[PDB]
Amino acid sequence: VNDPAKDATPYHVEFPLFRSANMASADKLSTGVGFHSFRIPAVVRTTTGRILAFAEGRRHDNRDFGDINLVYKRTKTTSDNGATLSDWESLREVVGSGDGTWGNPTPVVDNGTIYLFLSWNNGSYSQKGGDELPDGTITKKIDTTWYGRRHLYLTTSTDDGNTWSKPQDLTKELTPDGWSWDAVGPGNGIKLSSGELVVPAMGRNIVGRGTPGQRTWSVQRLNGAGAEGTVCETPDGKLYRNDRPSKAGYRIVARGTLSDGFSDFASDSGLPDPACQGSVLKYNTDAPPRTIFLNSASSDSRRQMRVRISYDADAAKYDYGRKLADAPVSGAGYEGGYSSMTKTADYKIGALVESDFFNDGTGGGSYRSIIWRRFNLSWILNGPNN
Ligand SMILES: O=C(O)[C@@]1(O)C[C@H](O)[C@@H](O)[C@H]([C@H](O)[C@H](O)CO)O1
Repeated sequence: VNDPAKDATPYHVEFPLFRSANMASADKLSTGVGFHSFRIPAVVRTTTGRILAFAEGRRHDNRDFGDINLVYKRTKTTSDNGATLSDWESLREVVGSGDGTWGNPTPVVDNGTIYLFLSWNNGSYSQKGGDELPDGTITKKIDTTWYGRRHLYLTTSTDDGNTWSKPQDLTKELTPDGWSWDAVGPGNGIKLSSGELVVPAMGRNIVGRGTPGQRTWSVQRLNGAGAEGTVCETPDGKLYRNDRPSKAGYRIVARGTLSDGFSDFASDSGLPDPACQGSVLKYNTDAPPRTIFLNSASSDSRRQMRVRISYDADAAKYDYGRKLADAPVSGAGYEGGYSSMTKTADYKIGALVESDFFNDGTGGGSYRSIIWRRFNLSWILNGPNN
């Protein structure tokens, strides 16, 4: 495929944006509250061009449960595109009430309004149960009760991310009755060419019909979908789910529409995955249309981050793409894990990528940071193995 973007000089910048407690400029809230680790990134460019970057602020250690607040940064202006560290505001909080887990940021932009879907659980519960919290208490396993299940929340901003509504619990509307575990995203939702909002979630899409300023939400159930899904519209106008598999190996993919539903999910042997979240992005709709995909391109490691382009109408096949390790960051740990992508207003891919200092190996004390990257399509296309 002829691609004019290759003619641009390759461009890339990369730096830590969410700095764990061990780092020189560790990110803290204005209250003084700091965080051991930041995980689970989500990023969107708003219709103003401002960029909003979200994460889980994991207060005491790197684990998925306990006291976790939903934190964020915005770019200082609507036209800086997050190009340098000095272009980013200080850390802020969307929600951090109680001692429970607020997480799984999954934003979608609708004119303007930013809708941020979130998962929540009580601070005494964890996915497996039996985990020891910092105060000594042993968690109960997430269950099907109102009190012990994973909830689904929506918080909305109508001032370019400056302020956020009190999160609304939409579990009874948008999560099947009798579920225990749940997840939304994490990463992002999308707005279709036809106007609907589609937010990927465990076993389902959350679908916003209506119009901007008057959205109505419902569930499209997807048998065989992952817990952590991604969605985009492909050049043929259909929907594409590319989800984390339940076991390490390969991404699982399904295609469909809002009106007629989805195919079954199948392993995509072109996209190895170690059972980790990934991210997908519709980059552009005219010649040549491109879908971007980002994950760890390995069946056993999260440290093989690879960004790729598909030109196919159904995103069937991707190029080799480029290893993010070709432009490594120093002093922010070993990069790899969950990721999120947006298209900036200056026509770059903006990506957030997890990084792990590994100071406590695989244990809970290992500090986690999140790296911000900008690169043009040329950078991907001019990679050594592409
Ligand atoms: O680093 C991970 O893999 C993680 O643990 C991080 C997330 O906070 C957690 O919600 C998610 C979940 O455990 C799996 O999707 C299995 O349902 O995975």
